Amino acid sequence: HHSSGLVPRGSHMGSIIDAAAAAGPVVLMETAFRKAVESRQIPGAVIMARDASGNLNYTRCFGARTVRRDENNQLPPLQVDTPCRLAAATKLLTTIMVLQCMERGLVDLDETVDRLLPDLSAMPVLEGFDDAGNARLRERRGKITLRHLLTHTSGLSYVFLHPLLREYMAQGYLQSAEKFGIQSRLAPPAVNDPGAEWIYGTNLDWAGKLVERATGLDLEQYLQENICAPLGITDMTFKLQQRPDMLARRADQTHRNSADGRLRYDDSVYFRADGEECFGGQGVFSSPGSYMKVLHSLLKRDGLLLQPQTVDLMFQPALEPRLEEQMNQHMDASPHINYGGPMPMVLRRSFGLGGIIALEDLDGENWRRKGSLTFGGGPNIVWQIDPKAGLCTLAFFQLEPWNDPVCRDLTRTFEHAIYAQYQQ
Ligand SMILES: C[C@H]1C=C2C=C[C@H](C)[C@H](CC[C@@H](O)C[C@@H](O)CC(=O)O)[C@H]2[C@@H](O)C1
Repeated sequence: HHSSGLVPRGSHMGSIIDAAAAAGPVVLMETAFRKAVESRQIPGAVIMARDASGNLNYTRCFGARTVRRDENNQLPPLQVDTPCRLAAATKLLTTIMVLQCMERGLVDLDETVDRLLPDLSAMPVLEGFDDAGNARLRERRGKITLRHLLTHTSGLSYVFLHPLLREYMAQGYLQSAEKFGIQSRLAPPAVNDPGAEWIYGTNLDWAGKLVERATGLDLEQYLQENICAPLGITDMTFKLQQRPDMLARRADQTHRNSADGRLRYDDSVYFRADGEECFGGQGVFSSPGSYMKVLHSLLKRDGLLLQPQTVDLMFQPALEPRLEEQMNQHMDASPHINYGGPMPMVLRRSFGLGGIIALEDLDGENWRRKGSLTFGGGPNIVWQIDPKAGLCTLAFFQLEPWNDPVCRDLTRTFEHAIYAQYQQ
């Protein structure tokens, strides 16, 4: 029988295997993250999941915030409070700032942009190039509204994505615009008329300008007063170079080389120069912890950033049938871009305000539900908010390029496990 004064534990091999039950989905998933760091497939990752009740408050950090060894020859850890490059995960923040302007009566979503953005309204549409080889520009048909900007239906694209714009740069129309190695996000012409199609573009850079002009504040100040302050965030900024405490702790960017699949240090412009102006499309540096505070507040509908009914607006399908059909066609045919990250390659989607909306359950009752909102950022950052499931999640890496198979697979494994164990 048992030893006097001591707790009755397992006393031989058979009864020690029994005393602890088998490994659940979350434990197994954590092992997969640890192995991916151990085998040098990723530098590191932070994964986080929350529900509204507080019963789910899960944060795990794996690996390093860089591939460069520090002053003690160690690889410093990626932490929940490590300042990271958000890239397009900034777009959700800028969307929130716009909606706050709407709430305070500074703007109307269906108002034309001409009043606050006459510089955008004046820009032509690039229709193509004649056989002579010169640019064929024309006047826009219809007006861009704020809701066009928030839903990426304005006609704006990104130079690095659209062939017409790539040829536009090639012909030498966009050389004088850039500063400190970062491209002038505002110079290129539009490639369609507003309302014509869903096109991923510089819409939130323009929406950020609109906020600055409507409020009389620069985006950094507006961010601090209206997103950071009410959530107690002190770690979220457009102006990393002016925050020496964040600078000393920041993640380095890592890039996976096409050839040998090896990880290398990525010495890119965004970490050694702020520029002068805040870009609402891609400019924010923040910790995963601070970002989760935003997601969680939206999930809770706690009124700290926006009124519950304004938040509900973000999750409503914004596109009419023709646009919804065209967006789905484009996304299904573009797995090389993969806007939806871990989501199935073929899925019925729409766009809300702030991200892609799933119009059907991803896998019945096993994973994300209809009505869930999602987007991401370049360095394999993925966020989602799932009101019907009562969960929000984020997977933060600092690894380019976007849509890295190892990161996507780990992200899927993380979400699947959390849903399997904790979705209510
Ligand atoms: C929401 C997702 C949509 C995207 C659409 C097209 C691209 C692949 C995005 C990532 C581009 C990024 O990894 C590289 C670019 O920033 C390079 C450049 O701007 O010169 C991606 C990310 O923004 C995340």
